[PDB]
Amino acid sequence: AGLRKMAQPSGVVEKCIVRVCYGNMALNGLWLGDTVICPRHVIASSTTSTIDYDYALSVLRLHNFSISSGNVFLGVVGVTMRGALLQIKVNQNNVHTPKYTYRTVRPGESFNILACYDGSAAGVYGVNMRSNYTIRGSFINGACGSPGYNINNGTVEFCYLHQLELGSGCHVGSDLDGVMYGGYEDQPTLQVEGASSLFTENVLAFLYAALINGSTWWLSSSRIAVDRFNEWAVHNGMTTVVNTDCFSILAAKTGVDVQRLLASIQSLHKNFGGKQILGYTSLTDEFTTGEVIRQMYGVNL
Amino acid sequence: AGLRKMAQPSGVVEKCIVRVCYGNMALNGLWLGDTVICPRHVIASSTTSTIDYDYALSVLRLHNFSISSGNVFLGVVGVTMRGALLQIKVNQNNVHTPKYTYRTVRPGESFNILACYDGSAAGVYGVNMRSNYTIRGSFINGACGSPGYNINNGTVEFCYLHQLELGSGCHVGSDLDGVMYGGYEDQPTLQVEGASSLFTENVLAFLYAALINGSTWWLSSSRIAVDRFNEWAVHNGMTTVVNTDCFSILAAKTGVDVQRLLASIQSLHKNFGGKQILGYTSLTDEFTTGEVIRQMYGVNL
Repeated sequence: AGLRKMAQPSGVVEKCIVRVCYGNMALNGLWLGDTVICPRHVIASSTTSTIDYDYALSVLRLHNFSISSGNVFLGVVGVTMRGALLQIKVNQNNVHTPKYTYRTVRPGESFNILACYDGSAAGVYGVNMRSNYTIRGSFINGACGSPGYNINNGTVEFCYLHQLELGSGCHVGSDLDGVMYGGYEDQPTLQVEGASSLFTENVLAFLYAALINGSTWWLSSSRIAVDRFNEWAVHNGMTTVVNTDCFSILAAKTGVDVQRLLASIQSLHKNFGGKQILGYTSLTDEFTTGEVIRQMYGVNL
Repeated sequence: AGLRKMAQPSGVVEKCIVRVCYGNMALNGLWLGDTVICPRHVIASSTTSTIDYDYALSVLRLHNFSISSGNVFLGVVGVTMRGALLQIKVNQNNVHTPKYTYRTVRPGESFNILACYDGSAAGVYGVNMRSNYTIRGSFINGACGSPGYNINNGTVEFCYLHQLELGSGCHVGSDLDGVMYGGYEDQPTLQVEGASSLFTENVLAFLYAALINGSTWWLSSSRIAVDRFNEWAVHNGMTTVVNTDCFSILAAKTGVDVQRLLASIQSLHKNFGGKQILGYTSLTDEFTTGEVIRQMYGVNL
């Protein structure tokens, strides 16, 4: 029973976390093999309304870098830059490097955040990439470099390195190829979050978990076809539906089709009335179909 | 910015999880030093029905215990029962045993759950102890023995060992001294759940966090005396507030007093009804004042 936004265990990722310092900057890096990865703004000036990374790199001294894993200092061999990241060759292999890949997360997808400060993990929590390519994180100053990832068995799948905070307080990172998510800039300017929509396919996922837990009071007696819901969605701040059938298992075990849930969704936005749905905004899109199926039955999506 | 129900990093605890098998039956155990601690229904009848634990115990053989830390089977030298736990002595001292301690949590306090299956960590998430000594967790079959803990500056503070799920989906565990939270029984017996009530203290903490984060639609134009609130609260499944102190810093920074928040809580109770507070269900009481101060300012108590 139960449904929790959870993280997967952080042990394997905690071992790769390092403290990178340069000039007036300190943040967190990822140490994999003999390369250390961190946000390039570690080499910026903290006082300019603007960062000239080209300048900053041109005039860089390797002996101004302070990088550590625990109390052990790693020696800087040299630096390369890619997108919003530095890739720092160091003189030591991290023996604790797990098997890993890189992936860029798509909107509506979940992953873990390991929130780091001074090169060590402080908290771990699950998030979901929003349609405006931000996440609703929890971060205070010094968090830059905090990694996001999923663990697929197996392999650590890195998807996020924490870069900045928008004016609304939601946050943005880059993938590990250095591409900023949503096209934002790694500049100290206060940038702005664009319009987002509840990710409908995840709302559906959430409803099924709720039925399965005996949350029923919201359940509509009526039903509504998929595209006719879609035309309502695009002008009601909710995303359209494409994955027809990742709900087959759920629909079958509840005997509640998708159209019925779509009807319930439409009813639920116009608000109430009653209260709880396990919790949970009543209408959250933080849970993917994969997640829900897993906490319901413990199975590879 | 941001507020997230998170977990502390689980690395130090993951290396203490083991598979505990008597026969026959299977669950998770905690391997500290040369002791394995696990729930005692591991020896109990494979589910039909009630457990005469003295009978089960008198008849027990140590070699009917297979205990695997991942790959290695541990060898059982002896066993002692404490409340609803078994403490099993083994051949070897868990090399990675952290500095630890036991503590029993009070209703309305938060801690971490490390959800284990087959003797190893699969998920981690933060919870808060409800006033009827249960927690709203996320477990499915195989989860018994999953530890709950707080990490206080290096020291792992063990406060919870998962024992059972009630008819409601509530979860019940014992402290690491074998004491069943809330007086429940580690029995396959039909069992009832006490009446709970939201911790107003925690709700306040949350609402103050919302303000600090510039979520301010929900905020009342009105005040209500603390006394008057307390009268209403006991008819509406909310705890009374009797100490104002722990909100001074927050009232300071926002300029907004608790009596104004109290009026807001009443108003939100008769629902709201359009959309989120920091991502949640208008209200939640899963956050303490300490939790909130911590994620806002990175500072304790």
